[PDB]
Amino acid sequence: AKRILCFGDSLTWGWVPVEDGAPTERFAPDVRWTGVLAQQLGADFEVIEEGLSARTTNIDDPTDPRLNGASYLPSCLATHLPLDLVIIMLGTNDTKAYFRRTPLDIALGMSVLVTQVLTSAGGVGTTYPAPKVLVVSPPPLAPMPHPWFQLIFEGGEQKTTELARVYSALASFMKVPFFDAGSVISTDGVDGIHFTEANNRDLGVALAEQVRSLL
Amino acid sequence: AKRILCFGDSLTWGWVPVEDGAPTERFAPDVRWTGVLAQQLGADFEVIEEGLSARTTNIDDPTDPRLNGASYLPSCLATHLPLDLVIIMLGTNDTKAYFRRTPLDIALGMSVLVTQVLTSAGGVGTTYPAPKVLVVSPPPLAPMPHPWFQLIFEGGEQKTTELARVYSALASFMKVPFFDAGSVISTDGVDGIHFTEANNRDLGVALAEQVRSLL
Amino acid sequence: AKRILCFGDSLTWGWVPVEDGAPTERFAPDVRWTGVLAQQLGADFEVIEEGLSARTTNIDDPTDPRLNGASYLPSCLATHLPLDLVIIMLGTNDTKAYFRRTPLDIALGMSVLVTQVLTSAGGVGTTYPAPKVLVVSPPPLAPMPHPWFQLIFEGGEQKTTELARVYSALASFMKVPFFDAGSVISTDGVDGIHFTEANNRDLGVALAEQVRSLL
Amino acid sequence: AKRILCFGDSLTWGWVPVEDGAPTERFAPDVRWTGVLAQQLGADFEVIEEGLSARTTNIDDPTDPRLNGASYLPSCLATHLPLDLVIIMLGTNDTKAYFRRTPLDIALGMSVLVTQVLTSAGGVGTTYPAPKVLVVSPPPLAPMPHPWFQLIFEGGEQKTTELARVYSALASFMKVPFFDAGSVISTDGVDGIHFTEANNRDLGVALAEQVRSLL
Amino acid sequence: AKRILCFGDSLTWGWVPVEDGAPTERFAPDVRWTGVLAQQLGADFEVIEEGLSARTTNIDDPTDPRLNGASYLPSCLATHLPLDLVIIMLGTNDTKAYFRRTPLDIALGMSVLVTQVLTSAGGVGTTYPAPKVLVVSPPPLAPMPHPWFQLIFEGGEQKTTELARVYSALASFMKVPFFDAGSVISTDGVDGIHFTEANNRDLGVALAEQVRSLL
Amino acid sequence: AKRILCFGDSLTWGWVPVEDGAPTERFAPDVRWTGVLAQQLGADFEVIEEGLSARTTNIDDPTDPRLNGASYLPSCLATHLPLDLVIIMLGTNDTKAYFRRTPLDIALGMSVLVTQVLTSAGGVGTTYPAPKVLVVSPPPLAPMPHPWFQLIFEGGEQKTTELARVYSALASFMKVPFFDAGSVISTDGVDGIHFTEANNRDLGVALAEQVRSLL
Amino acid sequence: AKRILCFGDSLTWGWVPVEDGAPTERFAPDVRWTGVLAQQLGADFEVIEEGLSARTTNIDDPTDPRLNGASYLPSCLATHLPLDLVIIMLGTNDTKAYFRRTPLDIALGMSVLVTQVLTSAGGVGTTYPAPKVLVVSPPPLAPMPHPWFQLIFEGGEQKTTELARVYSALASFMKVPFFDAGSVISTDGVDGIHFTEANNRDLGVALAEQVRSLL
Amino acid sequence: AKRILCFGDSLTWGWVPVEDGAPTERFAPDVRWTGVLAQQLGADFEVIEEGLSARTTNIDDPTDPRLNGASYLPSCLATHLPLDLVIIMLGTNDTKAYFRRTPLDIALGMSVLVTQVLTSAGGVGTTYPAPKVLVVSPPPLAPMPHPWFQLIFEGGEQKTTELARVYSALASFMKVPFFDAGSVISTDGVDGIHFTEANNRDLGVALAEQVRSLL
Repeated sequence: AKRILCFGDSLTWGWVPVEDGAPTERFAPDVRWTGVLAQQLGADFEVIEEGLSARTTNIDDPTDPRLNGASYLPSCLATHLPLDLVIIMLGTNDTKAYFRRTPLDIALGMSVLVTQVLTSAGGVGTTYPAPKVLVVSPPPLAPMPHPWFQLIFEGGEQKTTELARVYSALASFMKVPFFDAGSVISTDGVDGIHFTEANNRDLGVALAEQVRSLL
Repeated sequence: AKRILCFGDSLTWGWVPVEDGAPTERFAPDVRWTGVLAQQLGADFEVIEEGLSARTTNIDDPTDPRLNGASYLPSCLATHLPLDLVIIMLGTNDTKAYFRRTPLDIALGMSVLVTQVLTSAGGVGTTYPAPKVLVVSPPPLAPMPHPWFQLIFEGGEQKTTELARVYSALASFMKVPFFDAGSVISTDGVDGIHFTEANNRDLGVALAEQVRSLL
Repeated sequence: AKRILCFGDSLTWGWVPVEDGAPTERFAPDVRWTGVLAQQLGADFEVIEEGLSARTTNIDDPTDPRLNGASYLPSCLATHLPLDLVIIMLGTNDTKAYFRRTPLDIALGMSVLVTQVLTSAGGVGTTYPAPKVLVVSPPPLAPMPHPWFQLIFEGGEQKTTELARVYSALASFMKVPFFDAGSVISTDGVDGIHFTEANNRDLGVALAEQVRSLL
Repeated sequence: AKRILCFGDSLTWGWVPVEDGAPTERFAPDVRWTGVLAQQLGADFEVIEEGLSARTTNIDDPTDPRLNGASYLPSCLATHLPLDLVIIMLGTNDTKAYFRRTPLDIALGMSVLVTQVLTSAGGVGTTYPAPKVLVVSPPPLAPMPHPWFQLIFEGGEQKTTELARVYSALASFMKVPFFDAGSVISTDGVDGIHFTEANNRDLGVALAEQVRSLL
Repeated sequence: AKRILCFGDSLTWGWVPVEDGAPTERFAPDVRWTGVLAQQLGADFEVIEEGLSARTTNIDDPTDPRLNGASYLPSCLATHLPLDLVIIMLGTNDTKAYFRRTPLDIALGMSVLVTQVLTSAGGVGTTYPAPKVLVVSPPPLAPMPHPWFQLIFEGGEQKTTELARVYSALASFMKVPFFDAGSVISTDGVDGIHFTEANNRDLGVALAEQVRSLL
Repeated sequence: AKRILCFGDSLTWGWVPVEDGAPTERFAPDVRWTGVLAQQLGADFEVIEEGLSARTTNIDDPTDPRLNGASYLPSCLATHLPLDLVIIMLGTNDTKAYFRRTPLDIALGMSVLVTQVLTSAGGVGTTYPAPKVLVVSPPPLAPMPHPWFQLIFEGGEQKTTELARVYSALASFMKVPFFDAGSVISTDGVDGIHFTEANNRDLGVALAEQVRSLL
Repeated sequence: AKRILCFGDSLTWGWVPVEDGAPTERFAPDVRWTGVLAQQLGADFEVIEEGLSARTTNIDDPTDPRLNGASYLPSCLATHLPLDLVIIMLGTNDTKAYFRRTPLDIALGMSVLVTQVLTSAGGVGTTYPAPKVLVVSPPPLAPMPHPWFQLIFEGGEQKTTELARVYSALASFMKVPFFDAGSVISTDGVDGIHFTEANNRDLGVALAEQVRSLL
Repeated sequence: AKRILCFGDSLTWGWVPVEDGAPTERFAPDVRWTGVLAQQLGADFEVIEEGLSARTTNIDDPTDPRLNGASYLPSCLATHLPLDLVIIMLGTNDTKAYFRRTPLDIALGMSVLVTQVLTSAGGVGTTYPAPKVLVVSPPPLAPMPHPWFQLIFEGGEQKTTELARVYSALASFMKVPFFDAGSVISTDGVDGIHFTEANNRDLGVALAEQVRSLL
C-alpha cells in the first residue's frame, strides 16, 4: 500500500466540538476525516494518523511542552518509513493571541516542517526515499461562544484567513503541492474552531482526490 | 477496539539484520512482532507502531537529535488517546559504549517513560483515562561480526543481560506489569543486535497473551 | 482535618501597607486573612500558608529569582500532601509594568498553576489524591502615593480590573471553582496595593464560606 | 512564638516505611518527628514542616524536577519570615548511586543551603533578621530488602556513615550549629531507609532540646 | 582610611571626548573626577576606580561581553572588602537605542546593583560589613556631532532626562542615598556624551561633599 | 600574492536570479563578481570566496542554522591566514521581515564582524597580522515578482536604502574603509534581489579599484 | 572542473613544525599537501582549502570557540557548492588529554561530519547534488620534545594509532570511501605532531590517486 | 607611572590564615605582598589589587557564582587600561577536590587568562596597547589542620606541586614570562593554604625585581 502520514493538530486528531469548550472526546475512526480519507482511498493506500490537539508548526506553547510540531516531526518520519506522502495541516494554533505570530511567521514554521519532510530520506539506517509532502491550509476560524476560546484566539480568525495565501506562496517557492482545506469546508463546529461530521467527510473526500493525484 | 501502543526502537520498528551492518529495510507488516501481535489479538484490538531505530530511553544521542524516547513519548501518548495499554521495550541502545550508562541508569530512563504513561490521563483537553503500561526488557545482545557494531556496543551485551533484573525491580517498585522478552527469545539476528523472523513471531505470540491478560 | 493550601503573594503573606513603601512586617497570625480563614473554619480544617511577597504566576522577576509561582508550586504540593484544596490568589504582580503582560498572559500563567494542582495526585511515592483548586482573582489595585510603586505598577490597575473576567473564563473552561476577591473587598491599604485589617477580615470570612461549599 | 522551619526530605515529611518499597502514606501529625518536636516545645514555639520526599541538597534529580533543595529554599525562607531557626536534615538522597556524589560533594550542597539561610535577612521587603541554622546529618542507611531500593542506593550506606563527619567539619568551619541525628537513632524502618515510629519520637525529643538550647 | 568604590562607565573611567568619536585615551589621574574626588577628600579616604567604558546596569551588550555591570559587581565588591561606600553612576549606556529600555527598565537594573551592595556583607570568608551605597544619576546627554553616536543613542537624551526622577524614586523606596550628577554639571564634552575637564572637577568636588556627609 | 577574503551572502556566492524564485545555480566562476574581481586584479592578488546564500550579519535564521555570519567568520579568518584584506558585504538578509531588525541593528551586526577581523591577528598559533577590512553596503533591493520573496522581504527594500548611511557612519567611527555597492550598480536581477551578469561585472570592476587603493 | 573540498586541521592548513612549539607559519601553497594535490590533479580539478589549526571533529575546545569542525562544516558545504568530493582528515586534536575521548568517541564525531556531507544536497536553494566523501585517518602522532605539547597530547599517540581501525569500521558501515594517511606517511615533523615537506608531498600524491579513483 | 595589575585569589587579596579556618580579615596594605611590591617599586610604578578569595582560573565554583577568574578578567583589563603588566597568580583553588581537575586542566585555564591579556589591546574604544603578562605558579599547599580545609583540598597538595612545571611549559610555549612563587617561598600559614607575613614580604621583594626586569 502507498502510505500517507497525516500530521496535524486537533483538526487531524478529530476533536469533537462542545459548547462548554472542553473537555471532549475523539470522533469515531470512520467519522474523523483521516478515517474518511482511508475509506475513500481503499486498500491500495494506508493512512497513518499523527494529529495532536493544540499542536503548532514550530513554536513551543508556554502551557504545554508537547505542542511543537517541528520538535516531533523528524522522529515521527523516521518512525514510519517507508512513507509515500505526508499531509501537513497546521497553523491554526499558531494564531493564538499569546504567540504574537503573523501569517509570515506561521508560513516560516510550516517551511521548517516541509524541509524536514524533504530531507527525511533514509531515516535511521534505511534505504528508503523521502516521501512527498502536501501543505494544507486549515479553514478560517469562526465566532466562538466560549469566553476562554474567544480570549486565546483573539485576532486568530483574521490571521487564519491569510494562511491559504501565505502557504500557497511558500509551496510555490519550495516547489511542493498545496491544498486549501478552506476551499472545500467552513469551520462549522459549535465552538468555532473544530469540525462537524460533515466538515470531516467533505475534507476526507477532497483529500482522497488530492492523494490520488499526487501518487 | 482496545488500543495498544508499542513504543520502541529498531526491534519494534522491525530492522532487518544484515551482514554489512547497514543500511536495511523494515520487516513486512505481518512479520515484525507488532504485526504478529495484531494478527494474534484480532479485531477486538488495534496495535499502534511507534518504533524508532536507535531510540534510547531518555538520553540524547550526540549523532542524531531524533532518538530520546522521553522527549517524544508524552506527545505520542496525547496523539493516540484513547489508549488502553502502552508496551515499552527500550534500553538496548542505552547500552552503547558512548552513553557510559549502567543498567541502573537505563532503568531510571525507563522509569521516566513509565511515569509519562501513568500521568498521561486526559492528554490535551480529553476525558480519557491513562492507559496501562507494560515494561519489557529486551533480550540480551549477542556477538557482533561487524566491527562498527562491535565498537559502538562494546560492553553492551553485559549490560543487556542485567535489564530483566533491574526492570523487574523497577516495575515491582512502581507496581506496574513487567515482561521479559528474553524469557521467550534470544537475539538471533546475524548482526548480534536485531531479530530474526522467528524471534519476531515468538515475541508477538507471547505479548499477545500478555495483552489479553492485562485488559 | 481537611487541609487547605493558600498559595499566593504579599496579599497572602500578609504584607503591612506603609506610607514609605517598604520595608515592612507581617500582619499578626490572627489578623492576616489566612488566619481569619482558619479561625472561621474551625478545627475540622487546617490552613497552610504559602504566600511569598512579589510572587508571579509563572514569570521570572529580573530583580529576584525567588518569585516564579510555577517554579515552586509542584514541589510545594508534594511537600504538603495530603491536601484537600488549594486556593491560588496570584496575578497582581504580573501586572507590573516591566513584565509587559496582558490579562490573557496572566490567565495563561494561572492556567499553568491550576494544571499543576490538577496533575498533582500521588506526589512523590504516595497513595494520596489531587486536591481541588480554587482560582481567586485579586481585587483591583488602587492609587499609589509612593513614586516607586507608581512606576513599577504603571498600567497595573487597569490590568487588575480585567483579572476577574479572564480568570472566570479560564476556570469555566477548565471546569474548576472561581471566586473574585474584588467582589468582597477593595484594596484599601495606604500604599494602594496591600490590605488593611478589615480587608483581611472580610476576605477571610468570604473564603471560609467558599471552602465549606467546596469541601 | 519562636518560629522553627524544618527543611528536609522523606525523613522530615514522614514517609512510612513499607515492605513493598512504595507507595506509602504520611506518619500522623503527632507521630512524625516534626510533630513530636512541636509537642515537646509547646506553645512558645511554632514548627513549620517543609519536608519533600526524594529531595536532595542541591542536585537536580533526572527523574523528577521537584527535588533540588537549593532551588526551593530561598523562596521558602522568604515565604515564612519571620523565622528564628531553620533545621536542615538533607543528604540521604544525594547518596543514591546515580548522583555519583562523594560525601564532600554532599557537604558542599549542604553549604549552599546554609549560606542561603545566613544570607536570608529581610526576605522580600521586610525588616526581619535572618534565622539561625542547625545543620543535621541524617542517620546512616541500613540494608534494604527491596531490590529497587538496593539498586538506587548502591554505595549509599557507606556514604551516609561519613555525613556526620563532613557536616560537622563544614558547620565548624562556617561557625554554625551542628547536630547528628545518628547520635540518637539508627535507621530502623523495614525498608532500610525510613524511620520507625520510635525513630521519629527519639529524634523529636532530641531536637526539642537542641531548639531550646539555640534560642 | 575610609574606602570608596566608584563603580561606573566611561564617565567614571575618564573617557576623553573627541570630535571623531573614537578611539581615545583616559583623562589624567588628577583630572578625571575620581582623582579630583580623592584629592578633595584627602588622606582620611581612599578611592578605588572601577569604571568600564560602555558598561550598562545589568544588560548584556550584543557587541561586547564585558559590559554587564551586575555580572561584575558582586566579584568586584568581594575583591575590595573592606569597603565603606560604593558610588554607582550608571544608566547612560542603557539608553542606547538598541537596548530598547525605558527609564523604569534602567532603574530596575540599578536596583539590582544596589541590592548586590546591600547584601555584600562578609564577601568570601570575611568578618567585614557591607558598605553603604550612593545611587548617582548621570547628567543628561547632549547633541552629538558624530553620526555613529547619533545612531546608537537615538532616543537616549530624552531617557537620560528621566533618570534623576526614577533613581530618586527607587532610592527613596530602598532607603539608600541618592545624588543627581545633573544637578551640578551638564554634559559638555564635544561628543555630547562625555565630560570636559571642568565637568570632572565640578563633579568630583560635589561628590566629596556627598561622601563626607554619608561617612 | 596579496590575499583577499570575500565574505558575504548569495550576492557573493553568485546566486542566479530566476523568475520562479528558487531553486537555482551559481554564476560561472568568471562571471560572478568575485571572479571578475580576481581577473581585474591579476596575478599579484588572490581572491578567496566565502559567500553563503541567506547569510546574515550576526543573527540566527529560525529556518536554517547555517546562516549567522558572526558564528562562522572567526573560524574562517584563522583558516585562511595569511590574509591582507577582508571584504564584507552583508546585511541584505537582515532586512527580511521575520528578523524585525532596524538599520541600526544591522549596522551593529556588521560592527561585530569588523571587530572579528580587526582582532584576528595570529589566528591559531601563527605570527601573521590581522588583515584590513572593507565594509560594503549592498545595493538596495528592488520589486519582487515572486509572492514568497515579497512576503519574506516585506519592508526590506526601505531598510536596504539606509544601509549605505548607517555603514558609512559605523566605518567612520571604527576608522575602517567603506564602499557602497549601490553607488555603482542597482539590483537588476529578475527576482528583485540578486545580480545580473552586468551587475556582477560592474561591481567586480569597482571593487578591484578599491582593493588596489587599500593595498 | 571537479571541485574537491579539503576539510581539516593544522595538517590540512599546513602548520610548519618548529622546535619551540609555537608560533609558526604556513607551508607554501605548492608545498602543503593540498597544493601538491592540486598540482597532481591538474586543471580538470579545483581544490578548496578549509584547514583550521586545532580543529576537532565535533567537540568544543574550552580554550578557543573556533575549533568545533561540525559547527562549521554545514555552512562550509553550502558556501562551496557545487562540490564533487569532500576529503575529511580530522581526529588528531580530539586525542588531546583534556578532551578525555576514546577512539570510539572520535569516530562518532567523524560520523557526524560524514552525515553532514551525505545530507548536504541542494545547500541553500540550489539544484546541486551532495558531494562524495572520503574519510581519512591522520597518521599516528610521534614523541614530542616540547613539554607543553607532551602535556596536552598525553595519551594521544596511543589513541591516534587506533583511528585507522575505527574510521575504517565507520566508513565500511556507512558505505563511504576510506583512506588511511598513515598507510603512506608517518608523522615526521620535529614537534611529533605536524608534517615535514616530504610528508606533505607523499600525502598529496597518494590522495591525487584517490580523488581520480572516486570521480 | 607604569601600571601593574595583580590578578589573583586569596593569596593576592591577602587572606590572614587562622586556626579555625574562617572567617578572617585582610593583611594590612603594607603587609600583603601587593603592598610590599608597591613599596619596593616606588613612585615610578602603580600597583592595582584585583585579588578575590576562592577565585579559580576559569571554572565556576558551584557554591559561589563570583569565582571564575576568566569571567571577570577581560572586563577588569578594560577597566584599568592603560596597563603595562598583568601578574597572574591563580590555580590553587582549581586543585580543590570537587573540581576534579588535573594540573593540565589548570594550566589550560591559565592559558585562557594569558590569552585574554595578550588580546586586550584597545579595551573599549582606546588607543592603548596590550600589557605584558607574567604567569606565576603559586607555592605548593601544605598539610591543613582544619578538617573542612583538609576535605575540600583532598589531593590538592599533590596537584600544586606540579603547577610550576605545567605553567613553565605553558609560558614557554606561549612565549610569555613565567615566575614560580614557590622558588622563593613555601606555604607557611597555619592553615596550610595561606601566607604568613614573611611569605608576603619575600614574594613582594622577588616580584619587584621581576617587574623592573620586564618593563
